[PDB]
Order: sequence, then C-alpha cells, then structure tokens
Amino acid sequence: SANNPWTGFQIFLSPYYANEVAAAAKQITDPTLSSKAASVANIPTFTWLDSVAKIPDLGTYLASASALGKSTGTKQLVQIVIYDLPDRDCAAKASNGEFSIANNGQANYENYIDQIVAQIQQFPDVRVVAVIEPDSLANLVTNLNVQKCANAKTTYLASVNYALTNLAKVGVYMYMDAGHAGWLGWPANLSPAAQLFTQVWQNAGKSPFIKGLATNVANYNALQAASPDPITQGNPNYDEIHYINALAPLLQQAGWDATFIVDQGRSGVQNIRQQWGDWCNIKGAGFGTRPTTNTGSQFIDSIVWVKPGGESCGTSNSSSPRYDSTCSLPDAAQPAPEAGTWFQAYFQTLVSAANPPL
Ligand SMILES: *[C@@H]1O[C@H](CO)[C@@H](O[C@@H]2O[C@H](CO)[C@@H](O[C@H]3O[C@H](CO)[C@@H](O)[C@H](O)[C@@H]3O)[C@H](O)[C@H]2NC(C)=O)[C@H](O)[C@H]1NC(C)=O
Ligand SMILES: OC[C@H]1O[C@@H](O[C@H]2[C@H](O)[C@@H](O)[C@H](O)O[C@@H]2CO)[C@H](O)[C@@H](O)[C@@H]1O
Ligand SMILES: OC[C@H]1O[C@@H](O)[C@H](O)[C@@H](O)[C@@H]1O
Repeated sequence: SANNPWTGFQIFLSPYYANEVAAAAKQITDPTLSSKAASVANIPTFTWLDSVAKIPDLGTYLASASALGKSTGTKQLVQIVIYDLPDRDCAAKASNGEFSIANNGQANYENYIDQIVAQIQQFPDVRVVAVIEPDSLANLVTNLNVQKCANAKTTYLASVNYALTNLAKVGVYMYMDAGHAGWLGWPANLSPAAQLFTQVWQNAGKSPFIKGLATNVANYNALQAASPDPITQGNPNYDEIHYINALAPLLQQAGWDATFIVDQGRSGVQNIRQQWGDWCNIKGAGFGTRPTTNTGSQFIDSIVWVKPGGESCGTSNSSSPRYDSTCSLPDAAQPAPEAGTWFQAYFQTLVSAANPPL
C-alpha cells in the first residue's frame, strides 16, 4: 500500500544476533567461509521478545537505534517479535513459554505488553515493526481439537487483542503471525483463517497500525517455487506467494487492506523435508533471500528474516523436560541443543548453503 513501514528507514541491526554471529564466525575454520559467516551480522533480523527477561534488551535497542540515527542522519527502525503468550504453542509437544493460563497468565502477559509499551513510548523517533505471536492464531484455525488449544482459545484471542490495542497506542506497525502455505494456505483453510484474523483486527479497532500478516516465520517454504516441493502434494498453494495471493482478497473484502511480510531466512534450500509439517531444525537449510521491499508482489511489504538462523528450534535430547519429538525426526539436524541456544553446526551449514550465496 501507500505506507510501507520500511521505506525511508534504516533497519537497526541486532547486536545480540550480531554477538552470536561474531562468536560463531571465529570458530569456522575455512577462512573464506568464516568471512561470509561474519557478514551475516550485517543482515537485518528480528529480535524475539520471548520472555520478560528480554524486555531490558529491547530498551537498549531503541535508545541505541535513536543515537545511531542521529549519528548518520537516518531514521531508524527496530524489528521485534512479540512471543510470550500464556499456554504458548498450544499444539506443540513442549513449550518454553514462562506464562500459564492457570497462573494468571493473561494478566501476566498484559503486564509484559505494558512493559514493552513503556519502553517504546520513550523513543518516539524510532520506528518499530512487530510480528505478533508466532504459533498462536494459526493453531486456532486448524488445531481446535487439541485440548490445550481449545482451552487456550479465549486467552490467545484476549492476549493478542491486548497486544494489538496497546502497541497501536505507541505507533508500532504490526503483522499478526499467519502460519505459512502448508498450514493456512490450503484452500479449505483460507476462509476460516480470514474470518479469525478479521475478527481479531475488528476487536482491536481496525487500527491502521495493524498492517496485516507475517508468513513463513521460522519455516522454510519458498516465496516463489518454479517446481512444487513434493511435500506440498494436494495443496495448489505450494509456496508463500500462492498463499498470500489467495488470502489477501478475503481480508480486503472485509475492509482490511492488509499487507504481508514473509520470512525467507532459512528458505535458501528447498526440497529438504520428508513431510510438510516437519518444522524443527530441518537439516540442510540454507540462508535465503536477503530482506528487501523489492518483493514483486502488490501484497508484500517486505521479505524479512524473522527467525534468526543458528538459534536452535529445540533439543533433540529425549530426556530434556522441553523435548519435542519433532526435533528428533530423521530430517531434523541432530544432536541439537535447547531451543533458542546457539547451534553452531547448523549455522555453519546455513552459511555454506546460502542461496543467494553470501
Ligand atoms: C539430556 O537430558 C537431561 C536433561 O534433563 C540431561 O541429564 C541431566 O543433566 C543435568 C546437568 O548435569 C543433571 O542435573 C544435575 O543438577 C545439579 C547441578 O546443580 C547437580 O548437582 C546434580 O548432580 C545433577 O547431576 C541431571 O542429573 C541429568 N539427568 C540424568 C537422568 O542424567 C542430559 O545431560 C542431557 N544430555 C544432552 C546431550 O543434552
Ligand atoms: O512454521 C514454524 C512453526 O511450525 C509449528 O508447527 C506447525 C507447522 O508449521 C505446520 O506445518 C503444521 O501443519 O502444523 C504445526 C502445528 O501443529 C510449530 O508448532 C512452531 O514451533 C514453529 O515455530
Ligand atoms: O514510526 C516512527 C515515527 O513515528 C512518529 O510518530 C514520529 O513523529 C517520528 O519521529 C517517527 O519516525
């Protein structure tokens, strides 16, 4: 649309991902590969506010971005993920979320939002783009027969509404997570998804700051594939562009001129999954298309790197309390460390298999 959040702004690079990458690159032995790995710290990515413990980090990024903009004559933009719902990841075998519905989880989540808003409010010369709650609303389209999801539904909707309503008050541009082509892009899922997202947008007052939806977050789908990945058989929407081209008109019909962002951070290598639903640490993944507003789609504001490649999606250790068995499938790189922690061998392959090359 007319207002693409990224136009006219310089993205603030994550110093934390930058710190992870710098430490990772010096351990890569081939000198040509190590220098390519180091350059990954210059590629814009999203900061995951996966716990209240991450909020102080957010505050430093806003203030730093503000100072960098003044030092360079630029307007700065900070990219974040809101990812702390109570009973988070309701359909997963295991979740790392710190809040539970049964222990005032919604109230604790709303205080988490309040703390984030209180940071953002202090730095009005820094633009913020937020992805809202990966692995939440999508579960409420297709996974209502999972008891935890049925039991989480009202809390997910209330908590996401609180996030949208209150982040809008400080001018945050927001994209609700909307799964990916293999999740909500099945033709039969497009209408229930649109109905849910539209109800969410309406409950939050149709704020213009609610730009639309984020897709492929932490996944591996192509934006545009010349040949469908065999995992996609039965779904004519075999890539993200097909999914977005199908869903967007349903949102527009409701009066929401929605736009989209698409994660491509681990999409450089296609045809690496046995089944489409295999999501954990998929072996052989490569860094994908670099972030850009040159998307070639009327509906897509930016290609982005939301999931930071190299941070594990979960342990393959079946004895860990956080073990998700998806992370031990044959197509999951193993052994793998606990979710969020650095997975050095995975990062090195992401670098080696990057497409376009680094
Ligand atoms: C795979 O899963 C296990 C994690 O649940 C882990 O085994 C456990 O590792 C911890 C850390 O060594 C041990 O807990 C220790 O905690 C205190 C430290 O303050 C020590 O004083 C205790 O002696 C205790 O050892 C657990 O005992 C241990 N549990 C078992 C059954 O072995 C494995 O290490 C994990 N393996 C990998 C590769 O990740
Ligand atoms: O896309 C990353 C995201 O996947 C989640 O699992 C989805 C999966 O993407 C989808 O293909 C399948 O159809 O449904 C599952 C949920 O049942 C996963 O739970 C997340 O941890 C992950 O971030
Ligand atoms: O989105 C960020 C923008 O929000 C506006 O309210 C501020 O006045 C601008 O300085 C800032 O660049």
